[PDB]
Amino acid sequence: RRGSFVEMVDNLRGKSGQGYYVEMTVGSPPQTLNILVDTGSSNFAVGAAPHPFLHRYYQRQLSSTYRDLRKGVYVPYTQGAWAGELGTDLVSIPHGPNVTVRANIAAITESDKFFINGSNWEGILGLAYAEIARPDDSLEPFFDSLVKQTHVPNLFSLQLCGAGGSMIIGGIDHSLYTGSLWYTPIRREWYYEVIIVRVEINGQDLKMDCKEYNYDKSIVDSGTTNLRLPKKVFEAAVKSIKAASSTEKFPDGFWLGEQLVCWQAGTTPWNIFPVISLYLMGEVTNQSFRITILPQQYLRPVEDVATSQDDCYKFAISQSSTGTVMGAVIMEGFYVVFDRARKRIGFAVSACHVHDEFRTAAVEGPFVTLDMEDCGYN
Amino acid sequence: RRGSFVEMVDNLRGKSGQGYYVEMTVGSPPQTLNILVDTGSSNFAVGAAPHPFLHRYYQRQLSSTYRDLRKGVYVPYTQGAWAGELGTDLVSIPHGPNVTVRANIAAITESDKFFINGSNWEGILGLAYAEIARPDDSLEPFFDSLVKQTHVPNLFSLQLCGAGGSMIIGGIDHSLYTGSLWYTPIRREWYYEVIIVRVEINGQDLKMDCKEYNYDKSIVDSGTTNLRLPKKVFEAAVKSIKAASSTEKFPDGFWLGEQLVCWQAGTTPWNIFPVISLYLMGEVTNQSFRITILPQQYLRPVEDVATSQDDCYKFAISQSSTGTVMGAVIMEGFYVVFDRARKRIGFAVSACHVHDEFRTAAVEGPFVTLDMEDCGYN
Ligand SMILES: CCCC[C@H](N)[C@H](Cc1ccsc1)NC(=O)c1cc(NC[C@H]2C[C@@H]2C)nc(N(C)S(C)(=O)=O)c1
Ligand SMILES: CCCC[C@H](N)[C@H](Cc1ccsc1)NC(=O)c1cc(NC[C@H]2C[C@@H]2C)nc(N(C)S(C)(=O)=O)c1
Repeated sequence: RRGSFVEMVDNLRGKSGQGYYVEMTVGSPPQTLNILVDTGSSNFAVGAAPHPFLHRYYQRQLSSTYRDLRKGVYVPYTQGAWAGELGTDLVSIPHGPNVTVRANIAAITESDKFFINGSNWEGILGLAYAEIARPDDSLEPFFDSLVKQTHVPNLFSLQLCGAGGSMIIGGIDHSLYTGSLWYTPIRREWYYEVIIVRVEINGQDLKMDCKEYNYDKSIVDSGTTNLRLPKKVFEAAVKSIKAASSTEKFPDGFWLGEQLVCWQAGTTPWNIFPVISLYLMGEVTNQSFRITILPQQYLRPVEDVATSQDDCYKFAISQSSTGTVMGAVIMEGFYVVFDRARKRIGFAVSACHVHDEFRTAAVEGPFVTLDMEDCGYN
Repeated sequence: RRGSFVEMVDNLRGKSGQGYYVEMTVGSPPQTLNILVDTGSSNFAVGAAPHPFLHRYYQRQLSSTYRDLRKGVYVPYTQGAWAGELGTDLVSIPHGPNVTVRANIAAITESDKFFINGSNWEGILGLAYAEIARPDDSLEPFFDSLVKQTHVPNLFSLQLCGAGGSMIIGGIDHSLYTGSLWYTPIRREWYYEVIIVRVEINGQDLKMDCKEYNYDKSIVDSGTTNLRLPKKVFEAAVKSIKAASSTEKFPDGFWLGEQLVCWQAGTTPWNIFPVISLYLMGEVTNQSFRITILPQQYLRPVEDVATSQDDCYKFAISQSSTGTVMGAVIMEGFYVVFDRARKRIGFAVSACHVHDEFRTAAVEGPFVTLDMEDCGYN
């Protein structure tokens, strides 16, 4: 019992619906806040004024090391947006690397549908690249500052445990996964973009041109709840899923995420729902691998109706007009390694993923897939 | 409710008999250890090999940032000694300042009567000056490294709570004391040396030449349990204390610290013991102030004989042949500010000191004391 990165294990709290967060200490004297881990954006920002949904916030006048950049910043997401003021300050991650850096920080002064009631986080850590940072790519993202200012290796890994988790910074911890790690190339450094080459529902190929799977783009986003799919792919996926779970019928609104379906405590018939496999481009020509998720991943729990014996679920696969988004529900079945140094993302079966005695999430390979380059949108 | 240094409040654990300690994280990846706060020495050192009394230790091969200085180091104390190897590594204090520095660190490989069974600490943080560091004054002490490498103000304060406490680094927290802070000059920067100019037992002057009080030297040491006094002063003090507590008699060994005396749970007659006042040189010519401690300070508790209703106490004033040592039992009644920047030490009544409904520890002034300069040993 030891593990070199042991102190970083279990440093995350939260859920797929409201977000996973890590503690970060900013300023001097110390001001610790809960920050959302978001690989789908690139700005580090913290609530800096009272808000109905915030238990605490960043108080710049109390930080002797805060430096005002005299520049406003506005960041819109798929869900919500906020306005703030830019500056820099000292930042450390108590349960992360043993270093302290001066990073850019956006003080959130106003917001619309950004903070989530009961989520317990007051800020957001955009872990993606400079290309998508606001106001522009000149605002160095936090991780870039970390790598340039310290000896911390240019890599971090995430293990999101559904119904906390771990964010290993600078390395990987072997106790967080089983089996082998399979890597897919980071196609371009802006979002953590990847390429999906095949999709199966219970082993059955969806039979869509792979270009549709990445139409526009496909990204790995810890800061988005669902597995979002382009319109045409969503429709085909839902039709196949319905056909594979015909043992029981559900309203159309369920598949659209507008209706919830509940079962008596501990009675959900996981067996009636199919597994979904996403094949990703590998690191060798014409070679791919696949990650398989269970209904325990794409059917997410929602607070009991009346604190009784009722497990309510929302279909966590939804439509998108901006490409595929492999969100938290997808990541919850695996240990995901964001190997920025080698421009690749690794996947391995998570040591904490939710499963049963009949099926488990899986990462298998290799498979033979030709013309994978053509799958990408230009 | 806020307090700028609020995150540092309550960052200490421990007791006067075994020591007060703070968490410190060393190396990369993070290795957190419990470290003894010692203002009576100047070396930062941590157990680096298994030991019967250690729950954990520093593993250098696991730290990528460790740098070997290829130099041995030996440090003897009044109580115990250890041998080790010098090097440097990254060091942060989780509940201290929001910075990380590269400091000298001694890896303890062998020791004799140093570590204390059940103390829960695995290292020691020497907070005194370079002059008394080992091997010599060229080995920069931790706090000096902190001040030179960061913007942290050159000052720290201690509130030791007897039967944890707080170590505020870079400032003072007003919630830790009541009344005013009175300062005494740091005579010379090696140990935290001060000058005692008068001593009273229940308001009665001990009537000894003040040179005897600082014969050799007088220091403030958070890493020593008792109030240690030069032989002649100890003898006079004990004689006066005995006379002032004549309502009940105790064996000679008690006053020598060789015998313990116990009372039924919650029955100790604190009222029969006198208060002790130490007058310290002030910051203005011919002006002094005094700190007064209660028997609750100089009579320290010792683990119940058989986990029952018996409060056992050991007389915490003892003899010394190396000058006066104002140890933890003395500090426990006050908030002590080690103002290195202004070469002075402040004292204020602690918001946590142990007292009763009849008496309280006190810090009062000013008083008129002539020829205080002559009190110091040359
Ligand atoms: C331009 C793209 C921005 C992508 C960033 N990842 C941004 C970060 C953010 C903003 C507000 S909370 C988190 N995320 C979202 O916009 C975002 C957050 C969440 N659900 C809340 C997420 C915390 C839990 C993981 N859900 C969605 N969906 C559309 S969903 C229901 O999953 O189909 C989108
Ligand atoms: C050359 C002077 C060195 C002074 C350093 N402060 C050094 C640090 C240290 C070493 C081993 S444990 C702590 N302290 C001691 O030598 C030391 C530690 C403790 N008791 C244990 C102390 C932790 C509790 C406060 N007691 C004493 N006394 C003689 S006593 C019973 O109070 O009369 C001395």
